[PDB]
Amino acid sequence: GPSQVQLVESGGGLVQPGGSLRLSCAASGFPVKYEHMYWYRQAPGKEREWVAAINSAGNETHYADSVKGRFTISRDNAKNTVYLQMNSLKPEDTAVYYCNVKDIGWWAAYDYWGQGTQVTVPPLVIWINGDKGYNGLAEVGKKFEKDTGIKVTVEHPDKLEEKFPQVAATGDGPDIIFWAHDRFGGYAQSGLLAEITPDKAFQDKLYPFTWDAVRYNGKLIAYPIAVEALSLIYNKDLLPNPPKTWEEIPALDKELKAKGKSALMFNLQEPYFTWPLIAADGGYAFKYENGKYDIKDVGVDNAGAKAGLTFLVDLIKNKHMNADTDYSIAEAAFNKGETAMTINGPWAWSNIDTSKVNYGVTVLPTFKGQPSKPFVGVLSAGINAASPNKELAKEFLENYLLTDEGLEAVNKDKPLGAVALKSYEEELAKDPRIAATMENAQKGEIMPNIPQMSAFWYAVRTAVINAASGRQTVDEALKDAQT
Amino acid sequence: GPSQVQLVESGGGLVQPGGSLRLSCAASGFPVKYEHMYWYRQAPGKEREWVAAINSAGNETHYADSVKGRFTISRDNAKNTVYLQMNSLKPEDTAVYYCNVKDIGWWAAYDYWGQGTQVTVPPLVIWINGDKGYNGLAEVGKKFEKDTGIKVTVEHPDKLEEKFPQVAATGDGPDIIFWAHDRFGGYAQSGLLAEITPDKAFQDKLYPFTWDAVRYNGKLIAYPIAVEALSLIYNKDLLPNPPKTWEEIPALDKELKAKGKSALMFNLQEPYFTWPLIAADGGYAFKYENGKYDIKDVGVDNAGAKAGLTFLVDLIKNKHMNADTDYSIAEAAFNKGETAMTINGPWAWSNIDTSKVNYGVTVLPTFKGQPSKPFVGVLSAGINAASPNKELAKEFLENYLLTDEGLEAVNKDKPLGAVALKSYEEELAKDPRIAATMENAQKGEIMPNIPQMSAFWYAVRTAVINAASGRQTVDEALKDAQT
Ligand SMILES: OC[C@H]1O[C@H](O[C@H]2[C@H](O)[C@@H](O)[C@@H](O)O[C@@H]2CO)[C@H](O)[C@@H](O)[C@@H]1O
Ligand SMILES: OC[C@H]1O[C@H](O[C@H]2[C@H](O)[C@@H](O)[C@@H](O)O[C@@H]2CO)[C@H](O)[C@@H](O)[C@@H]1O
Ligand SMILES: [Mg+2]
Ligand SMILES: [Mg+2]
Repeated sequence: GPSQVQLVESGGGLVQPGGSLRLSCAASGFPVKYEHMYWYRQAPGKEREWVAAINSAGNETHYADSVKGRFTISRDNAKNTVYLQMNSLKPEDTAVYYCNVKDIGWWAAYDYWGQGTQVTVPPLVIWINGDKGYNGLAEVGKKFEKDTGIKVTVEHPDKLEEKFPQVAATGDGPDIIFWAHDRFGGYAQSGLLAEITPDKAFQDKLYPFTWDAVRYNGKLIAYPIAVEALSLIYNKDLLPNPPKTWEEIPALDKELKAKGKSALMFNLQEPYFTWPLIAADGGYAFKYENGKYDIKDVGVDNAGAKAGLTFLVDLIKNKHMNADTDYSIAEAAFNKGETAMTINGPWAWSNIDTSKVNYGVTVLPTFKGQPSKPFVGVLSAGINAASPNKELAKEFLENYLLTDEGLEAVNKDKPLGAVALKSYEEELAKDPRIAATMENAQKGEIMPNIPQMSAFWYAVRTAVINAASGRQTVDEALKDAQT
Repeated sequence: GPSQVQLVESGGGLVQPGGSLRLSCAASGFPVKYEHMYWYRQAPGKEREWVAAINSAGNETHYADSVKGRFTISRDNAKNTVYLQMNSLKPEDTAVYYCNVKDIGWWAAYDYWGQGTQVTVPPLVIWINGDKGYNGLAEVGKKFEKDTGIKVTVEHPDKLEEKFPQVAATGDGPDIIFWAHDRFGGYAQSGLLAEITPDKAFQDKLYPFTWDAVRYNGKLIAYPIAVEALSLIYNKDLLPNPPKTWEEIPALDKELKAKGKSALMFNLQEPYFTWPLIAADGGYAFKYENGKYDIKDVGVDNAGAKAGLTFLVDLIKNKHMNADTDYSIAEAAFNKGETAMTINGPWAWSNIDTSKVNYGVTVLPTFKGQPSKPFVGVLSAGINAASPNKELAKEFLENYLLTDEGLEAVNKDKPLGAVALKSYEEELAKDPRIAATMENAQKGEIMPNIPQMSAFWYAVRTAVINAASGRQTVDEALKDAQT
């Protein structure tokens, strides 16, 4: 008869780090009984590598060093099948796995290969916002991989705070998600977060109020990382002495535009940046009392909020600001020295350093004699409830990220603010920019983490963007936002 | 002694649709020998559901209807362990799986549960650009799920054509990636794409040149979906008769700005939109001859390219266009009736329909008497080489998407252009907007798919954005792009 030598691998698939998979290879068309059988693998961009071998009976068995102690080759001669039991799998093991036999066929001179079966071991996946130190965090991930053999990927999706609930809710998503604490209550209500289990010794390493920020329904639902608040950033050359009041800003802008510059530019598309002026004279989100936020008591349509917004809109009407300015426009204008001031958090300092602008960081201006009240975020890391990697995620967050070395590597990328880890926060307290962050933070308020926060931010955003644009008056906009 | 009843699940993890996983439950602290043992599961946002049960010896066995025929419960009384062999798994099976025993403990009156082990079966994942019909494609996915039981998710990441090579190269990524054919050559060079295996009967269903667009190194590396080319879109009310030449556009814009409008706005941030004017008088990417693209022969610094770019820059200098206009600015301006014309492809028609603008779609204007030459894209779908779901992806693309019903559902979301499927393209040929798409397409050129395309687009983008901005002259910009 003809040569119908055939090898058919099966059993490949998807598996998490630390998991197990059993491959099989069905052999036909030749006296398999008498042949040594081999497993190989090939990944894209790597050369093919031998993995294991087994003799005819099954009693002699050999392994590559890269899989020794983790894989076991076996065979069943009743079925002419050879098996590769793979344990303690790692991202590095991703590959097409092939079966192979040697020196058979006509004249005993030919080797045969199966078509291959795919094995895919995804990395530990982290999502963090694009304005944070994701390259420094990937360096933390490289150390984790060095120690554990498990690859870590950091991604920064656009709109990640809305994408996580939709894909975690399709049973998928990253293993670890970073965001300010305000969104996490909604994720926990939906059951998309694992409860985290730091012991008491580990809890003592971080400031208690940050733990409070990531407490929901009496449960710790994420690891607090760092405390963020907006600050007034200014060009010490353009403006040696920055103004103390929002009321000074128009005349400063006139003096500056006479010289081809402007006073102030910051992001007007996200209400996080316009909130400190809205809250300053009385605006608030949800009134907190008797240990609960009262969700029927929303302070977005009172006279203080309207006074702050009307002031902002007036700045726009007088062409001191432009309704279309967003994060990138304001950053580019400040770091090129075109505007004397901007409003931002610690993550922005990095880029200013590269800009060579001699800048200072200081207290937000007052409005009607009241401090601006920025909403204070606690950058936090939750473990996806659907993650098949929760123990690895815990090890990463506790023993790699939340260390002096881990936070330093992130902070050297984009500054974190007042880090929750006491030991490193003492080291960083000496920074005048962090001192001004903490001053603005204490004049503000911690964001709530209740599930209504999302809707709240959606309303204020609308109301700001409409009022700045003219589509609605300030009273109309805030009334629509109260609903 | 005390009650130390304990149930410990293990064995959960990540597994692809169609795959298998074996759970185990170690029982201690009670005479397991004599107890019925049960498996349950709970997903977030769903109530807990019973799954299976087994009697004391192991000979009597029962299953929920939702898992009947796919799961097998077993037990080993030497180890006081009960097992759940799960086969033909599906996204719907994602859950925390629990072991349970009933009516034991003191007074035989208590039930005990293990802590649970997570099982995660990800959907089939599709990536497609945000300007395409991803909601219509998700409807195709809903039909697929109805028929197969396998959930489909469509995501539209920002910058997906750059993200796919980085994460497919970390051994991860979506199962199916949509993009114009020009990027796929680079993906295939890197070995990130599966070879696809449509039979001849299926190949005959699509126009041969689209197959040619997704051929690399003699291999079919993706499924062609639809043929895209830019067209001139105009407001029939503002401009009953649109201009035939780029040279007419300044005087039209003066007539229009006297009335508070403008002639033309389109995306100036992506060279795809400025290319047809640059190529028109002679600009080209790579010269093709003797069956190969000559990568040492780049036509980006010749006099035709410079004449097209200088014309564009002149439009900007005379304040007929603004260097900062991108996709969203131009779309909003056209669909609000603020500008008489824009330049775009079939995906944009949907939004104009909602805008109630009475628009027409027609031939791009001529430059120095030559047709504008748009680069013609073939929207294509590749299968990730690392996907553990390649057979499902094939079934989806061939038997769901590439049908009259599948393309119709996508096309009703955002029009596809001239679809590669002959049967549906005959139905759609009657459309005057598709006729003008095909006219502009035949006056243009098919994009190459060689791996250098990426670098090519990176250079032209730079050169356009610099020249429009003033940072560089046109000659300087094109010279930098030739390198
Ligand atoms: O603008 C509403 C928005 O504000 C906050 O987001 C901040 C974030 O906390 C900072 O870390 C920084 O990344 O900028 C964001 C604003 O662009 C809330 O945390 C977020 O939930 C809310 O949507
Ligand atoms: O701008 C360079 C860019 O152009 C093409 O991308 C098009 C795409 O083909 C269309 O389908 C539509 O989505 O718009 C894109 C331009 O924004 C190339 O296909 C792409 O490789 C290239 O980077
Ligand atoms: Mg996923
Ligand atoms: Mg993934």
